Amino acid sequence: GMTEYKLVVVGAGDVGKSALTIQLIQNHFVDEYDPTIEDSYRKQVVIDGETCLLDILDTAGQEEYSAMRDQYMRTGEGFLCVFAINNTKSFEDIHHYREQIKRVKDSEDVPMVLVGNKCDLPSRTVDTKQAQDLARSYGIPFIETSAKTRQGVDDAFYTLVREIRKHKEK
Ligand SMILES: Nc1nc2c(ncn2[C@@H]2O[C@H](COP(=O)(O)OP(=O)(O)NP(=O)(O)O)[C@@H](O)[C@H]2O)c(=O)[nH]1
Ligand SMILES: [Mg+2]
Ligand SMILES: [Mg+2]
Ligand SMILES: [Mg+2]
Ligand SMILES: [Mg+2]
Repeated sequence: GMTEYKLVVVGAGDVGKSALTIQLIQNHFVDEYDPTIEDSYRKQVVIDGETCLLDILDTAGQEEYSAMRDQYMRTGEGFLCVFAINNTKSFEDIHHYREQIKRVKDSEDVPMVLVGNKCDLPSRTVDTKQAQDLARSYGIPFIETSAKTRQGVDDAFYTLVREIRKHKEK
């Protein structure tokens, strides 16, 4: 009888989709190869005093899996749209992910958070102002994260749940 939220993590290869999810679930970062390409996780959390169960779908982002993207997305209630701040192509891809989500959910109003990951790095190619303005143009929150240091990780997922809760009031 507990409220469940279905989250889907999307973004280009190597942006840190899995690392962010593993930090949320296991509270660690380990840079090691893992051959799985489709993983569902369940985590019970308390957000604003309300307990819920997150079902988090984390799939590999390489283009060779692109035919499955819409089918994974179609299961989601909310989307963590991740790019890496040192990967300009991953930021350019965000527009196409947003368009695909809108198409799959048949709506211009879909719970979504833009995540700029790898903020621990000493260099970056994507300016924070550019990402903030993009998020504003979509009407979604923007959060900078590091799966390595854990900065912003809880805030990214919890903000997404808050976005779903607000959407369900409509
Ligand atoms: N410095 C730093 N490295 C990170 C961060 N997040 C992930 N990485 C590293 O970047 C690489 C890709 O991370 P991974 O979580 O596998 O990314 P993914 O988005 O799930 N890739 P795929 O689409 O192939 O499943 C790994 O070497 C990982 O350790 C971060 O916040 N900071
Ligand atoms: Mg990979
Ligand atoms: Mg992954
Ligand atoms: Mg640093
Ligand atoms: Mg909005």
